[PDB]
Amino acid sequence: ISIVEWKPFEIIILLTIFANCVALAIYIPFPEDDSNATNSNLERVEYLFLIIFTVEAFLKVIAYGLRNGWNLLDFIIVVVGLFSAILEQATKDVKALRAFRVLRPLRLVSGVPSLQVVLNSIIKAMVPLLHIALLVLFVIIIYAIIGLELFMGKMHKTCYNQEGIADVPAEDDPSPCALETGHGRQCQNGTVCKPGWDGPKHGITNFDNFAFAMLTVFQCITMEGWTDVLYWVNDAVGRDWPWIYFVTLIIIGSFFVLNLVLGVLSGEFSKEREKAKARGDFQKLREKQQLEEDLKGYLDWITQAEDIDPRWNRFCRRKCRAAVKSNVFYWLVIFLVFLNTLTIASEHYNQPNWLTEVQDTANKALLALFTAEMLLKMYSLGLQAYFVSLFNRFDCFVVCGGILETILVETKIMSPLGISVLRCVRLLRIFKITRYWNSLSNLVASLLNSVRSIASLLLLLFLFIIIFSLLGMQLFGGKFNFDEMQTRRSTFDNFPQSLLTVFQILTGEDWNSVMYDGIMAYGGPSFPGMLVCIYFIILFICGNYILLNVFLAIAVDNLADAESLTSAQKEEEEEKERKKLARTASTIFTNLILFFILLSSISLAAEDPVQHTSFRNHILGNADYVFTSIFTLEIILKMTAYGRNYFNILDLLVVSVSLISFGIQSSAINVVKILRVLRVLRPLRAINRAKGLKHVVQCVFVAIRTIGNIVIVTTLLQFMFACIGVQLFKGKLYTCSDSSKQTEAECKGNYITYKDGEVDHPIIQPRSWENSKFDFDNVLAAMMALFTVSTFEGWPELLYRSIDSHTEDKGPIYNYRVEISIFFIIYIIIIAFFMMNIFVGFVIVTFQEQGEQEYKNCELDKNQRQCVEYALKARPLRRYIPKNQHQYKVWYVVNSTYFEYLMFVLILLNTICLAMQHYGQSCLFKIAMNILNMLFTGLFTVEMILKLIAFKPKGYFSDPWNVFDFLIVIGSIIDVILSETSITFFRLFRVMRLVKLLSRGEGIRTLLWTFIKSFQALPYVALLIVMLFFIYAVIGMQVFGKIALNDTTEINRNNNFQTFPQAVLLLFRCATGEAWQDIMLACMPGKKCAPESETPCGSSFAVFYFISFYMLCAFLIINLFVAVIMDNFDYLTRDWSILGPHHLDEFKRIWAEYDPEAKGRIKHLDVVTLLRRIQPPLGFGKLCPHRVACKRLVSMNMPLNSDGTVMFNATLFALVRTALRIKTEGNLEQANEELRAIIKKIWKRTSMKLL
Ligand SMILES: CC(C)CCC[C@@H](C)[C@H]1CC[C@H]2[C@@H]3CC=C4C[C@@H](O)CC[C@]4(C)[C@H]3CC[C@]12C
Ligand SMILES: CC(C)CCC[C@@H](C)[C@H]1CC[C@H]2[C@@H]3CC=C4C[C@@H](O)CC[C@]4(C)[C@H]3CC[C@]12C
Ligand SMILES: *[C@@H]1O[C@H](CO)[C@@H](O)[C@H](O)[C@H]1NC(C)=O
Ligand SMILES: [Ca+2]
Repeated sequence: ISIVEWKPFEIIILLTIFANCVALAIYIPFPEDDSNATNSNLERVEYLFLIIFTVEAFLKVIAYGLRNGWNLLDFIIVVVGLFSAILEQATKDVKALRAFRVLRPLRLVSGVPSLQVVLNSIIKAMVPLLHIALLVLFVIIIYAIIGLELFMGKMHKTCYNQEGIADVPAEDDPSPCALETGHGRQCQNGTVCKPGWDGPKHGITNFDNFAFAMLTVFQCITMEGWTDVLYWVNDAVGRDWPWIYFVTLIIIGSFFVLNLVLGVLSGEFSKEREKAKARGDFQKLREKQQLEEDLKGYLDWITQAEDIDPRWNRFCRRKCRAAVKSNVFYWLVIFLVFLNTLTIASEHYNQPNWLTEVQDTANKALLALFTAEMLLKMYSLGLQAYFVSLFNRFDCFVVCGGILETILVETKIMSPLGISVLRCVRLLRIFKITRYWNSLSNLVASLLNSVRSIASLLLLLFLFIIIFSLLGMQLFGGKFNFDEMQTRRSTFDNFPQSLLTVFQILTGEDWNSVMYDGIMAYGGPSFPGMLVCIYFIILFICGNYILLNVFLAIAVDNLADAESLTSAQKEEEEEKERKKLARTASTIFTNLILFFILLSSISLAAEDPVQHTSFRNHILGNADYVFTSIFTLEIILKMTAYGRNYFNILDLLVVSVSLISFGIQSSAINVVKILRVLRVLRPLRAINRAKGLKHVVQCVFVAIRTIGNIVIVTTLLQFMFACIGVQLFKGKLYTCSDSSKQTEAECKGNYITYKDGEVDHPIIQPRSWENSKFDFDNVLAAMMALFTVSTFEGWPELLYRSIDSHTEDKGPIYNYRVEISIFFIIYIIIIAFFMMNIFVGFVIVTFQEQGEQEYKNCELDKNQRQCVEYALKARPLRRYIPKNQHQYKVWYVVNSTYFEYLMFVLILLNTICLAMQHYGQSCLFKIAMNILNMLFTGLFTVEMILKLIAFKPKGYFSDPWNVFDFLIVIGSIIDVILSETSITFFRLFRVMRLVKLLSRGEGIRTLLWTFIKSFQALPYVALLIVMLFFIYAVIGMQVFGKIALNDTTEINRNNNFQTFPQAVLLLFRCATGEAWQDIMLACMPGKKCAPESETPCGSSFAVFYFISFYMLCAFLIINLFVAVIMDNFDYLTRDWSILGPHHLDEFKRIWAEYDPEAKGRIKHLDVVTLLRRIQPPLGFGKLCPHRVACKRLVSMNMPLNSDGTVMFNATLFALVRTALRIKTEGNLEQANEELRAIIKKIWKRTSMKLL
């Protein structure tokens, strides 16, 4: 029967699996056992769909004898299917076994070759990202433990409305409180508050066990809701030290973790590109452009040659080609394109009559001219040369749709279809002549040439989303139905809704709000109930990983291809054209300031925001008189030395700010109020008087010059999508407070609202016709709504508000249109993913081609320079072999090999014992673990005082690791000493022993040490983000921070501008992108400000501030990331198979034990074991040392030394030159003169090394 396994069976089975997938798509879940007829038919169909697979699996086993992989997966799903069918038929378990129906499409996808190839590539790229998966696992442990020690159950009190126990009556957001003698949020006015409260968010988010605090740390690492946890641990424990946790976790675990991932991925992509460029795949596209380029001019030359004549086109063709390409024709077609985009853009909601008439009349008035232009350009270049151009076909489709829309104009449907927008791609005609437009054509060229691979990757990602949506609706289908009044729309009811929810979780936005619903639906916080968070965690991790692997591989590969194609094709432009002649022609003062200016900056930072009269703003009110005169005196001393450069103008302006703001008088409500803000230019004075700062600033400005093209393209697409969305949601996003009214006229007066859906507590509210927070009435409003969508903040609300829109000036209808989610999906895919990852890839490839473009073409490729420099900087190390007999014994006991395993397990059980402190622990449990902790302290002390007598009291302090362990130990015994009696601080050191255990491992140490040395190598890139934070903190503090701390808005006791640290925290929260739009709304003008300050408070500057800050912060962080990545790029792409510094390090570590001191004196017989202990890659394998290896080692000319006086550098260089780059005899002087040409100075230290 192994003859029907041919094509028909394969395609038949693929069709069966596809039909099974669609059957699962339809299935739809119902709350609590309900079902319609479709579910009563699909359960019948999924018996034939099981018999087919059973028949398939029955023949293969007795035909092929299960170990093929995907065959095994098919077998598991089949056997689970039969077991499920038997159980369902015999029981009248359903949840358990209908889940394998999502494993079924996996077996589907493992039938297509070029999807299996893509998955293999993804899995091969996943392998290097395992150390940076271990370090992310050993941070959510070290910080979970710390959270266990600090916030164990401290967040269980809440206001209770003293007058009876009742049930937590305190606003519609129960928040922790304190006992006054405590340090949290007092309920103040009455309302005494007592323990016995589930938790801040139903008990799912709290530091109680090692499970609820190994999820709270994960949420604060994915940055989606870390401020909400910070506030909950803030107003429950105090506001003094809860930030050193929640900011040191995100500047160590969410940026220095997202940095390594990007670096490794970029390195792997570059390495793969270099490995794939050798086959010559770039040549085919390289030869494709010229073959296409040299066709149009060949054809039109042939075309116009026929027109010159040897039937009466003596006035047609002459004014056909020389009139559509006659300059003015173009430059006026551009004018008409601008007219069309103005016509379509100049529309809003509730337009005037004249605008509606004119923008409707001009449509066809321009369409007729452009349709004529079609033909006028058609018979000029003919049909072949017209249709060959890809961009010509774009305008072809645009005009076709324009003359086509007068059929569906009868019943709107597409409305005035947003096709008139898409014509502004012909406004890039003006862009045509702009700098590097012949890379934008190359951009789309590459993105369309690699379209097959792009589509395969996108299809694999889409299949992943589909599978995790089917499983999502199987798990949480019809279970998000609680008695709570609201009807949360992030459910898993249908397939479109499940897809939208999965897409929302995949982009991170509110991924922790669906997780809480999933946990509360499957029981609650418990052992079996709180296990469904695994679904969301795996979804997030895998989705983000695949998003990176798709949208960054596409960007990096295609953009590097385009850049290389440009730099290799426009290069020959000169060598071909310019040869037109070839045929024919043939510090004290600087300190004295850098101190004063920065101290003035910190003086202007620590002011009093909210108060206009105080002592801090009087000490710092009259502080600036020493500064202002000495700052002005610098100009006076320097002015007469000359008679003007650039930064001196900035100096003049920053000093004239004080020179004028001292006086002004008169109108003391303005002008002083802008020069008060204009004092944020004092720090910028230091940019000129400090070298290196100019270097980094100029680098950033040249980066602006490089990425202006991408920025302009992104903003043009923003304008385009805003224009399409205007004709789609123009005024349809209105709603009333009462859902029973759907008209502004009807939505008036009062109506009854019931508290918490209780019919016995009616409260009168007014009726208000309120527009959405982010509407689409005009182009400008859509430009902000789409920006907020692209920031992945608040976009689900916009999606589920626009879904309910049906008609203009009418109320919403539940799920009126679900196909409108495609607009947001396409916008997120194209702008929020493609055009941002293309930005990042452009920066990465630009920084990678710069630098190493130094062209160190003194031969000596990029391994031997490092090998030679390491050979030069080398010496035998120190071993410290102890004397005095018994000291050698103690050192041997310490320096044993299997005692290290004992020392590692004594830490492994220490962390496990420490990480069991739950809440409400049995009294005996605490003391039982306390004595165990004391025993661990005793045993570790024993180890330290055993190492002291072994390594001598000197070497115990040399290695930082032993010093670090000593510091940890001595801070552990005195904790036991104070246990007889601050305390919270001293319980913490054991996590440092844990992080040492983390540090164990060669790969972890190499990666981390290299990245830290790279970060230290560039300290002038962090003093750009620091400057930005300083300037915007001061600006926002002076402008927007005077408002009252109203707990009902997004400005409260924790989020405000009323102090510099709090302003910095607010800017940090906006930088991480938590609620920046909400803070911008809260900074809108008309908010009542503090009564202590003498509703006019607020400003309209909020939009500019909170948009410019976000964009600039993103740019600066990306610049820092790319700088630190490209400083270590040499390590990132190394091909460890070839010789590397690690081999030399291990060679040195083996060699050092044979020399009591550094010296350089060796023995002659140690070579016998040296040739055996060298690694087979570095040296020789398992061959006998007394062989050709020794023969060639002695054959070469060693330096003229004694039997054993050869130095370490000489033999190391001999080994490295025999391993790689072998040369014939007589080339020793060639190496001698080469090492003095490009290599660094030897300082005449190779006198003996010459021979
Ligand atoms: C999605 C891929 C990994 C395949 C599906 C595997 C998962 C989703 C399936 C396979 C085994 C299933 C479990 C098996 C048994 C039961 C016991 C029942 O009283 C509650 C559901 C529960 C606990 C199932 C939940 C879903 C489950 C964990
Ligand atoms: C996401 C896929 C790929 C891998 C992870 C499998 C997930 C879906 C599985 C693994 C463990 C499973 C849980 C194990 C135990 C229980 C308790 C039971 O009373 C209800 C089902 C529930 C809550 C299961 C739900 C499904 C579950 C969370
Ligand atoms: C300010 O707070 C008071 C008391 O909590 C509240 O009544 C009022 O509505 C708040 N105003 C704003 C604008 O938040
Ligand atoms: Ca968010």
